[PDB]
Amino acid sequence: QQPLNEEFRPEMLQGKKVIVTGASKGIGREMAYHLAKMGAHVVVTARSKETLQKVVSHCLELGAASAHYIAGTMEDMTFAEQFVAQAGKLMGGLDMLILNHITNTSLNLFHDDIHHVRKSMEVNFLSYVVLTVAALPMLKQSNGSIVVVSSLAGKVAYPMVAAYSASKFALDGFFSSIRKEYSVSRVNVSITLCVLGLIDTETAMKAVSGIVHMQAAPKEECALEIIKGGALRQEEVYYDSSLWTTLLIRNPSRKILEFLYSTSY
Amino acid sequence: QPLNEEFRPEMLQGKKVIVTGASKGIGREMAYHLAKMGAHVVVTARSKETLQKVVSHCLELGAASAHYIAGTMEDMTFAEQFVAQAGKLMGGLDMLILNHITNTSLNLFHDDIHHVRKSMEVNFLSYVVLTVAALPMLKQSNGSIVVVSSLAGKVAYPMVAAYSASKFALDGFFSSIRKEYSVSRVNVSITLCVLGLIDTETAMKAVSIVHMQAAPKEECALEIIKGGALRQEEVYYDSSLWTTLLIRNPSRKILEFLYST
Ligand SMILES: NC(=O)c1ccc[n+]([C@@H]2O[C@H](COP(=O)([O-])OP(=O)(O)OC[C@H]3O[C@@H](n4cnc5c(N)ncnc54)[C@H](OP(=O)(O)O)[C@@H]3O)[C@@H](O)[C@H]2O)c1
Ligand SMILES: NC(=O)c1ccc[n+]([C@@H]2O[C@H](COP(=O)([O-])OP(=O)(O)OC[C@H]3O[C@@H](n4cnc5c(N)ncnc54)[C@H](OP(=O)(O)O)[C@@H]3O)[C@@H](O)[C@H]2O)c1
Ligand SMILES: C[C@@H]1CN(CC2(C(N)=O)CC2)CCN1S(=O)(=O)c1ccc([C@](C)(O)C(F)(F)F)cc1
Ligand SMILES: C[C@@H]1CN(CC2(C(N)=O)CC2)CCN1S(=O)(=O)c1ccc([C@](C)(O)C(F)(F)F)cc1
Repeated sequence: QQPLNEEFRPEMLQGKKVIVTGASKGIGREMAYHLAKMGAHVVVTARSKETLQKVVSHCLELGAASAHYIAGTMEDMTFAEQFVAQAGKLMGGLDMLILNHITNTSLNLFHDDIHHVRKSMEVNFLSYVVLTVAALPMLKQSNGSIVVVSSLAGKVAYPMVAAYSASKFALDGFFSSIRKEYSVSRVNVSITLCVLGLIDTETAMKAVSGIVHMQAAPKEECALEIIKGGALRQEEVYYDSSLWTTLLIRNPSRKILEFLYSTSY
Repeated sequence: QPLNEEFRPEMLQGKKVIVTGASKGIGREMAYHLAKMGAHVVVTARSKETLQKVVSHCLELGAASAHYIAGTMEDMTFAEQFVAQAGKLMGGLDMLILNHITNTSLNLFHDDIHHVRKSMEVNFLSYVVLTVAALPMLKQSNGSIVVVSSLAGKVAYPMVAAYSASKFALDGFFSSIRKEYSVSRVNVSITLCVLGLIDTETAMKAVSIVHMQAAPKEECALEIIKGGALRQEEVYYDSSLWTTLLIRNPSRKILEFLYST
């Protein structure tokens, strides 16, 4: 996967057609906003019809070539599959598929909550694969891009986020594998996996409350960096408050081994 | 907290051990090694016929006891009840070896979604259900959980998308609760094993699409048991020394240490 060899410019997204999931609040909403500003066509999804509307309202006043919302729950794969189809039609195609939604989760020890483990895998991982399968044909059409939003909990181990973390790891294994598959079948669709540290979204802040005192990067800048990375067709993006974090969490060896086994066969 | 000493067979003598996916390949070799050590063993798989053969040989090898319960790990009710049944039979549980995986061959992903869901149910979810079910007994014995994984469960390759997803899931979930146990002072060890190619009949058929050296299943099984007995966090086992040394990711353990204090 060849990343683009040039600085990012806002106009790279002008007239592009972008789906953003989990776009009712937090990072997703900010991403939708940023795309508005850049004159993108946008389709946002989430369960809350009401919050979804307010988002769309603002995306239009910000200069969005066109903005729609479609409400529904990614718990339901039939919905997920139909959503992409409806969004495809609402826009006349697709250039970027931003997968951002996660199931409601908070900080607990794993007290055998098997149900929350399964829901996490359905919502946080399985629906992404479904959404992807649905979007590929269109993405092949426009030589487009997939952006998978993930976390530090999706690269290293933390306590209190076992199911969540299981799901984010799943995304890495799966999407990094298909990235190789696309390379060798030469499909020109790029996959960008985003690894995020603490972000000051409402949900996160309430969840870590008093349980851990640590700096949180701004959601606005965070959302912009997810887009840029997706736009320059980078394989991975890293965003945290600390540079210590964002430089250290990258795994240099794994990338070397992978390449070393590609030349071998 | 592992054990600074070397491993000896007698660390297993009379230990009550479950082994899943033990009707063939590495799973079968583990039951075999355990039996040689005088452990109490309960094995499982779908096929009762072959399970019957494993059990018979375990008794031949010196197994303290050797029984089988057949079912499908696609069924989480079975998984749950399997653990309870096995523990009641043996009188408790020392070591849960989780080894089974849904049937897998080498394919490009092809909207193949049913295979992704099943791989996650069988390769991953069922491990969480068996762990939940075994945990009370393991606490009683200060026992250990051994999770079998793969290179593809640590790095990325083509042809094993669903498979990797599930193995990556295993590392994320289990490493996370290992830290949870660490801070709740629950002394049950968790051992993740990272295996490269092993000459298991089933693996040799899925590839042989690619030629590469394969480590012996019999040895692989022992290394997996060793690491569990010793309560090591991770076990690495490939034929090539370059892999078993390069697949390691030291920065990650450094980071996890620095973000815990
Ligand atoms: N914030 C952080 O500190 C942080 C850190 C690391 C990684 N990340 C990653 O960044 C992404 C967004 O995080 P965030 O903090 O911005 O999240 P958030 O504020 O809690 O927003 C989550 C979004 O997902 C939607 N959603 C929840 N359940 C859904 C369901 N069942 N079906 C469809 N949509 C659903 C929500 O809308 P509805 O309620 O209307 O459904 C909401 O728009 C996540 O992937 C997360 O892993 C965030
Ligand atoms: N061999 C390798 O090169 C290699 C490499 C890396 C990692 N590994 C890992 O090592 C472990 C064992 O590998 P292996 O090659 O020895 O496996 P294997 O020979 O193919 O045997 C797999 C076992 O799982 C059972 N099984 C299949 N479907 C099941 C289901 N739905 N429910 C319960 N049991 C089921 C099989 O018996 P039934 O069909 O009768 O149920 C069999 O006993 C796996 O976790 C694998 O990921 C192996
Ligand atoms: C540093 C942060 C926060 N950690 C909190 C932590 C620690 N550090 O020890 C575990 C006490 C969890 C790891 N990362 S994270 O991947 O970015 C991350 C941030 C937020 C969230 C969620 C979903 O909002 C939350 F779980 F909180 F509900 C999940 C992951
Ligand atoms: C070196 C091997 C085989 N690789 C084959 C590979 C390469 N090397 O490029 C990808 C073409 C995949 C990665 N590892 S592995 O993790 O140990 C591993 C071995 C066997 C299996 C299975 C389940 O039997 C199989 F997928 F084959 F059905 C899965 C993983």
